[PDB]
Amino acid sequence: SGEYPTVNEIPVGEVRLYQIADGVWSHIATQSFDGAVYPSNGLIVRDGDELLLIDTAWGAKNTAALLAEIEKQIGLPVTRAVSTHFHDDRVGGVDVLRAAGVATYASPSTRRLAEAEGNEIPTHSLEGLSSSGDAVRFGPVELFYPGAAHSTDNLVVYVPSANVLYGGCAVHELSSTSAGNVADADLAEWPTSVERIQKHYPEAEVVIPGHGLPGGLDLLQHTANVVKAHKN
Ligand SMILES: C[C@@H](c1cccc2c(-c3ccc(CS(C)(=O)=O)c(F)c3)c(C(=O)O)[nH]c12)N1CC(CN2CC(C)(N)C2)OC1=O
Ligand SMILES: [Zn+2]
Ligand SMILES: [Zn+2]
Repeated sequence: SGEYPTVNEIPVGEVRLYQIADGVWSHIATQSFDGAVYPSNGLIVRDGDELLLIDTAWGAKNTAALLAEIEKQIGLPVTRAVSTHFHDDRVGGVDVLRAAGVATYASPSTRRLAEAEGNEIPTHSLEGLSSSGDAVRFGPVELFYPGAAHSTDNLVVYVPSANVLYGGCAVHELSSTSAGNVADADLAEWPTSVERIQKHYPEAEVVIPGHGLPGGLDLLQHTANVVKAHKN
């Protein structure tokens, strides 16, 4: 009823949307992994009379429910999707998207890692993002590669019209104690990549993590703090 949704407010197999700003929503879904339940976020950005989707809802059935919730709450067609790294919470559901007519995109690094690991593979390669600090425009957003952090391929997304910074899994929520799933992370490089984000987007008003509650710019410094602590 207005609060940011958690696993405890999202019915089973369900997706919820949350209005972040004019023409900007996050999507929230729940998934089980190795016997524990986790929330995860993605982004929806209005693109004229179409929508740009950032990240799947972590699974085929969750992503089908995401498309149904978008039709219910927004009613504009999702025409393109970007996955911000290769893990299942970002690409799981790309096959559903592709079969619904959505053009799916990711960096060549993400596509290679997804293919190697047996995850679903976005169709189109996003060039111009292979060097740390690189940025490219994609519809109503800017895509930014900050360097290795949560994964070597992780991208962040900025919505300039609303100063919304979607950090993906390279950014953690304020309540977080540890650095999440670090299986593919570069803990030594992560603080430097977060510094790049801070330097590039100092006017960000809302910061959205890959999992958990959005907040302000404080999420960036907090993420660096928890990552250095985990590393130590
Ligand atoms: C599918 C993904 C995955 C699954 C389950 C949980 C997470 C979490 C996570 C965990 C805890 C917290 C609370 S907290 C910050 O601690 O307070 C949290 F907010 C996020 C993250 C993340 O943090 O982004 N990602 C997760 N996976 C899988 C994976 C394993 N790897 C792939 C392989 C073969 N390549 C082996 O690595 C990954 O990221
Ligand atoms: Zn991940
Ligand atoms: Zn994640």
